Amino acid sequence: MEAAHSKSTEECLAYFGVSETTGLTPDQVKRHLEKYGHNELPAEEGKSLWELVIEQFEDLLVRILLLAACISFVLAWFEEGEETITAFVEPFVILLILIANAIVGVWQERNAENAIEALKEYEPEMGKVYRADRKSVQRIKARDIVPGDIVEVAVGDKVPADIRILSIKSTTLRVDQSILTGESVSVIKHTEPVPDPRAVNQDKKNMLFSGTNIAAGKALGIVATTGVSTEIGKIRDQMAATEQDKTPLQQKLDEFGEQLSKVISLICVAVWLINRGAIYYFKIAVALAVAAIPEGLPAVITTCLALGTRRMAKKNAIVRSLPSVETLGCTSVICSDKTGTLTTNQMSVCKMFIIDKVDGDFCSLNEFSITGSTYAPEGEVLKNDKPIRSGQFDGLVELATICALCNDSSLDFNETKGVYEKVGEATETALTTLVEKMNVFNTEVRNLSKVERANACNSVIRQLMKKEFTLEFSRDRKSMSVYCSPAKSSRAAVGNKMFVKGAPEGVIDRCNYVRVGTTRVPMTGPVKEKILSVIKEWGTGRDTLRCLALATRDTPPKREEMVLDDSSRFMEYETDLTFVGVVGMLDPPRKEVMGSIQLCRDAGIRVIMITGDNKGTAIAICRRIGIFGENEEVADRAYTGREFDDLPLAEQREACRRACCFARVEPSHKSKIVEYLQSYDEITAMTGDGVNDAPALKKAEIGIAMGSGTAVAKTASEMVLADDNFSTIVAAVEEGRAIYNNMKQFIRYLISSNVGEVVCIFLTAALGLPEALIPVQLLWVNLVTDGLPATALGFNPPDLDIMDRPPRSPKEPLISGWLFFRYMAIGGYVGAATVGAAAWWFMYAEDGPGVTYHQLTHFMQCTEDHPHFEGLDCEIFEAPEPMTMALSVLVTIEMCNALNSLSENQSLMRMPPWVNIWLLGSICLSMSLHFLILYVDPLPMIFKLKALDLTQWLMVLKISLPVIGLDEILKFIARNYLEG
Ligand SMILES: CC(=O)C1=C(O)N2[C@H](C1=O)[C@H]1c3c[nH]c4cccc(c34)C[C@H]1C2(C)C
Ligand SMILES: [Mg+2]
Ligand code: NA
Repeated sequence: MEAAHSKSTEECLAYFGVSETTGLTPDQVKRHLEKYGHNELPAEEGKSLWELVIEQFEDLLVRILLLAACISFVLAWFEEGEETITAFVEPFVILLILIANAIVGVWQERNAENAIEALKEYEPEMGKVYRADRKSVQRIKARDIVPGDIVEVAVGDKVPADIRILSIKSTTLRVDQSILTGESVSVIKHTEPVPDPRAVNQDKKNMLFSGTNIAAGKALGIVATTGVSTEIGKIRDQMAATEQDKTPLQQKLDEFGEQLSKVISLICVAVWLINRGAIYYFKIAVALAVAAIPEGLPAVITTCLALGTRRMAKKNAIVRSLPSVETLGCTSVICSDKTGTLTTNQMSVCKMFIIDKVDGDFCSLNEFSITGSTYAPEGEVLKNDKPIRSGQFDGLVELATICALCNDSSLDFNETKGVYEKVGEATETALTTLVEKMNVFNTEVRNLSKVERANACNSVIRQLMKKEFTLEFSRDRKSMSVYCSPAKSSRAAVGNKMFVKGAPEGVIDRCNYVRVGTTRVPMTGPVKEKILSVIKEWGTGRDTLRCLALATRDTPPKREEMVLDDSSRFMEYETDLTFVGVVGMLDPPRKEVMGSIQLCRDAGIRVIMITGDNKGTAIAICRRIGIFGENEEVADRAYTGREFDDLPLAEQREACRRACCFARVEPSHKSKIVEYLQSYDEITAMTGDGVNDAPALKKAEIGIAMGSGTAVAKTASEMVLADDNFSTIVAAVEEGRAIYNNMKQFIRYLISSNVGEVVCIFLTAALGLPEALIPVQLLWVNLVTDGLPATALGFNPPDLDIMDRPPRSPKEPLISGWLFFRYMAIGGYVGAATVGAAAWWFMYAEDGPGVTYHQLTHFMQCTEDHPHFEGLDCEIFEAPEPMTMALSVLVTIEMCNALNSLSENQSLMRMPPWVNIWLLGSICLSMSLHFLILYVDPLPMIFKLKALDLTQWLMVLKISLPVIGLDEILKFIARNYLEG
């Protein structure tokens, strides 16, 4: 049944044709079970590290290396009757590299624990129904509940399905809807229809929502919807939105990988358009692929990311997904939940007042303030910002007495967590904490164990008066009371009191006196007017507190005369009251939240509050934390979920750009707001702690959960602030930007090597030259000998002005303009210095001089034309030395390039090459690995190399060194005649 909240109880009963007193027949159940299915959310699996690996080869860049590996495997099989001992190394290294990258890519996006499994934790396994075949309440599996049957819920129950309330059997039914609202405050349900067909969960006080729980009361209802058609079902559908997405940097990478693939298959149409019977293509096409691809990038990327995570862990931020450690770096909008995120989610009494003195039209109040933002009994009472003893004011003694006695909650020290927690409602525990701070009888608490300290002062008060019974809360009275007698008195004794608490208006009207110290005087208009004026100010400004009036009936009726089983009589028992005091409470901001907001603003980041709580307290908090100015007007800048649902699509979309405060919202509203923000192509984050935050946390580019929040929120996030420090979000942005800067410079360095290896192989094929470099070599170059210095570049002490500019545009490309022209040209000098030396050992070299008129081009004719312009041998092109001189030049050039990459524009004259010790130590590790291929006996075979002379290396150290000057020329023109 749709819109059950908008219908009446009989209308709902009619709709399914059941009686409140027999329920469905097993016939009706079978039919409904068939038509609607079972009462449960479908599980979401999460794929396996098989088809996750399969999805690794799913992109074009590695689709190239897999195709190439097969062609390389064909080349390794059809080997001549020569070096067949280890010619398969080429294809088998590539194939290992692919699987090695495949495993590295999956592992960084970790965590097998499911968000939906955590969500089904809110499904009860058992439910309670009245069905036709039995008189007594049946207890069946919750998954067998069907729309239409009569369900019963009571104290401590998880609600089994979305239910329309039929009759409430207690004086009140109190509900905890925090999974839909993020607020623990118990909600007071009724049975009257809620006409508005677009009412929001908070407005549907005649409904029970599945997965929520019963704080107090007993109720009977009819099931409206089950399974996936519930409010928690909506949350679930948005968790299954596994529409495979990636971070803004990964997309830039994927796009860069797609631009790089349209280079390889563009040089193949270039190579082909220069000229069995074609083994020359499938030999050099493989060399083109291996060359262009900077394989090992993942390794050096992963590492950069890995050290960011590990660095972030020391700041108490746990990054559940490696790439996300950078995301906040380029975030323009941070959406944030309020309760438990921006605030502590610990209701606190921050102000209170009693009457000072009364005189005709003059009335003055003793106002006090109370510090402490937690449930811990630590804090102090101040008058005019100076400390006082609460026990000196008799009115505060009664204030505490009322708060301690008119209370069904208490405080508990959790020894495993080392913190104080509530037991019962937050608003009542605030009263418990208040009473322990006040300590109005000067009980000695300094030396109590923390567990005894929790309720010490409340216990003292409980020793003085015996609570005989509570006139529980009722809707028509908006207040509650407790009937108490002086302990150590007889049933008959006078001195009984009623202690009342409730909504200021109603309570105050039922007062005929005001307490002054231990005296009492008539309530008058001027006195009432004074009281009401401060209650009004306290609950509307930037205070906007929640105020309770506290009163006592000095002469309550005799127990006997009071009829307890009839609550409509409770109001009149609570009359002829004496006003005592007011308390004002709010759930307070975390102390570091304000600072964090300002620093984000300074980094050009927007902060938006999206909360299930109410607009008035949403706005007040926004002012406290700096999202709004204290006096700034916000009519068009703050909205409720329902106001938002009234705006047409375009207006809603614009609202997300204009507004900063969204209140009384539903889980879907949060993801909708994030969705809109993303339609302006803004990189947006979400911060939260509740189940109601999950949808939004998932849809964001990065979801950030609070350490002390819910498991659902945590499993939907990529980052958890274990200690609940909002400051860490600022530090996260800094680290995130440092990461992007690192990648920006080590991609330049590696691709520089890559473009050089491409041009080299484009010349040893268009100039018909002898094989300059081989695939087998390049794989060791790009993964091991180039990877190390690239990984060493990540040990850069970050820029000191990285947090002062705004976030980079999403459309801003990794490398473009001058940087392309830069590495593109360096990739040309390398592509000609490796070709040069490989040809130079064949000409101007004494250890094998060929025809020095460029007649090296013809290697086509060895035994084919030996009587031609020859002079000597045949097996001299496949010599190790040309490849050795080509390799050693490639390697040595990049070692300078590594020293060149220490700065983007500052010269090595102005920035010493001994800044990074990890880089220098990496060049040694590169060298001692490069010379390890030469001297170590079994290695020089596969990589076909041989060590050189003192002069041989001196020609290397003369064709590589003048790369510094080439880059220096690019540095001068950039820093001067370009910009700056
Ligand atoms: C099998 C496997 O998991 C993978 C790989 O083995 N890789 C990456 C890759 O995803 C490849 C890649 C995708 N997009 C880009 C952009 C830039 C560079 C690269 C890539 C290198 C590719 C490689 C080989 C590192
Ligand atoms: Mg919250
Ligand atoms: Na996401």
